[PDB]
Amino acid sequence: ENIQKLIARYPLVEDLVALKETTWFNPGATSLAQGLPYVGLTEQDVNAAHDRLARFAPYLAKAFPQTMIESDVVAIPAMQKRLEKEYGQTINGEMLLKKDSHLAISGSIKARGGIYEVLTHAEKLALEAGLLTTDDDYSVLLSPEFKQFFSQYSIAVGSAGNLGLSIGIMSACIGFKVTVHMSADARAWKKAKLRSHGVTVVEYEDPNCFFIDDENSRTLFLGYAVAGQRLKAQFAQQGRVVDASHPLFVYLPCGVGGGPGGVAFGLKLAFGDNVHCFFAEPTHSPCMLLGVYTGLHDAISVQDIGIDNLTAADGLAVGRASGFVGRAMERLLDGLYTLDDQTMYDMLGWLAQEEGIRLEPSALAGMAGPQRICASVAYQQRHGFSQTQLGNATHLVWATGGGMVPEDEMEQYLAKG
Ligand code: NA
Repeated sequence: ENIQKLIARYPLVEDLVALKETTWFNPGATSLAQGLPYVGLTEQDVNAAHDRLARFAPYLAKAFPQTMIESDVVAIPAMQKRLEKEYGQTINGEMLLKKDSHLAISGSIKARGGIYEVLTHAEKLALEAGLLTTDDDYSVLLSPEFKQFFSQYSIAVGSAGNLGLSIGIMSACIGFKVTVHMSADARAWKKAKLRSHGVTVVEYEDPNCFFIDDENSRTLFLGYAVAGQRLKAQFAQQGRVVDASHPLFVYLPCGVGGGPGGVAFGLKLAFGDNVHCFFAEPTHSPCMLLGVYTGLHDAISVQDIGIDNLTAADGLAVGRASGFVGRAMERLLDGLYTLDDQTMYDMLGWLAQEEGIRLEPSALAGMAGPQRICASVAYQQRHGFSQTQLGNATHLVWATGGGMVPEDEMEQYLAKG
């Protein structure tokens, strides 16, 4: 029992070990200009990513008719009032739902990171082999010659969820030999989804092979960051203002960190210091909260302090942070908070009731954020927020999965609240 030593210098570590619903507002959070140099990336890197996906748009158009891999944004005012009732706290401003749960390919946030990793790797090779240029129409990549080119290479991932689902599906559509290693206890539908695209799912109980790696890959991060500029266009189309007078609070589910980090960077680049991002994690897997708060990042894990890392949020069940995401983005995060499985399960049902939207438990992490921001007068005083500014604010909950989850599984999720 050497975890008691850390609990001395870091008071909040007591609540995390006790599985207490914690809400930590970052005192060392700052403007874009001051946060930027730590990120390791720049706007141009995102501009490249935007124009990468612009080049693959003709390819993806034909490949998956369901397609730009982008989700709608919708106001969820009935859900707002329901949260106000159940938990008490008033929610000032409009609440919006980002439905990355309904993205093409993998019905999840990974559709941004996963696909982009695959496409960028596939592009790189094609350019290096002298079979393609950046001025070519990327529909060429569907040809039998290019399928044969890609079959020469291979991709591999260890994931029982949306990472292996996204990489798996996209890698196969390109032409790669794809292999997703998985536990046999994983749900059969995901194995079936993968194998219908020609993926080799290996079940348990090399210079040619590219491994994904969510802990370090900047490519994934930059792929997520493409969401920022797209959201700005949606907001412009809907006559929605993001300003000092109209602040934008964003609530992002967090697993290892890549997803919400990349999105938060891209949003920061898009909307400046009037965007205010937050990470949401399960009480049983608070790795990014634990890593940022202590400053130990990837050095410390949730298992070390005695937390089991077991939770209904399968996508968020990550015991150790990415590390670089913590050091890179911490300054651009206004706060981090936890919520227990029952809170996710209950909100998941109320969202279905009030809005007719069905998500997986992990997606409901951001939903708790709004009332926790509105409750804290410490946070509002710390960031110089007036009461009128709060009233004209936009609270954007970021849903990260649900669209492809079959009925049987969704019926399982709904029977808990
Ligand atoms: Na986590």
